[PDB]
Amino acid sequence: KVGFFKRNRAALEEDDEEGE
Repeated sequence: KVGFFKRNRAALEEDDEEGE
């Protein structure tokens, strides 16, 4: 559960898809 939260910080939440 709540894995996405970690999969994000995996690269420093580099997935700033929404942070764009």
